[PDB]
Amino acid sequence: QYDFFISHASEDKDDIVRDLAEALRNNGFEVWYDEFELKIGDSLRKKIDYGLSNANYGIVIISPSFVKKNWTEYELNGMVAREMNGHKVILPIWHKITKDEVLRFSPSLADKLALNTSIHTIDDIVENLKNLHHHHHH
Amino acid sequence: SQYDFFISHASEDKDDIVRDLAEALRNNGFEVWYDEFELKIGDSLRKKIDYGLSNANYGIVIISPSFVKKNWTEYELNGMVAREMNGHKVILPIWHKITKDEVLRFSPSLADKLALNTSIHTIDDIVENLKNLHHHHHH
Repeated sequence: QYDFFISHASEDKDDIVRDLAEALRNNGFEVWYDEFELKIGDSLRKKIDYGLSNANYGIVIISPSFVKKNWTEYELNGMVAREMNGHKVILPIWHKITKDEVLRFSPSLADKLALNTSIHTIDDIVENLKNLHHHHHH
Repeated sequence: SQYDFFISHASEDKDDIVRDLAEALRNNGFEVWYDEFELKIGDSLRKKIDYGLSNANYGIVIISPSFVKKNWTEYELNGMVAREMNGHKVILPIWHKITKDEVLRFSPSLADKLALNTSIHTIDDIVENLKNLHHHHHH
């Protein structure tokens, strides 16, 4: 049982996904991601289910490559609503995306709490995820 | 011949955000100039801005990865963002599909400078901001 998995479209794997995983590991956390890549066809709920069974939290990278998979509102609302051990466990991070793109392809996400790599450095993101982990697992 | 806005940009952004923002501003009654403001390595940011302001009220600059990876110097970027005309700041940066880490790596002086951001602001939000600004100074 580990700390975070990172679900992502393939286009984000070698850049923000790898960099975020590295930074979390350098902060004592166990983080995996490769098998949580989402390809056209893959089931978002199944991927999240596999991840949350092994890890405390799922990070989901909300990039254009992600939202253009045309997930349904239910798929997306269920994702952000997931709870485990008595708290929210899915952490969306907007990445190289416009609000207009979110509203076009994934409008249910437009209002849901998320980090945003245009506003938050990797260090800022790590500090936020640390604080959450500390508040829940100690 | 006068325009309300000119839009400076890297070529990578021309057919996407630049065209979309220009179209929305134009639909909302503004005159927008952007065909002469593609930026490339070796261009003088100061001379390009001088030229845009010679026939436009405001310059918009698209702060995307393609823009910042042209490696502008701090003096060039500080001079751009601080540019005033008729007693007020006239260069309007808009961050677009960029990370804060990329800004700190390639253009760190921009990290603390006031800007719109297309991950936070829809094109309609941007147009509303620019409409209110332009009206205040040019009605």
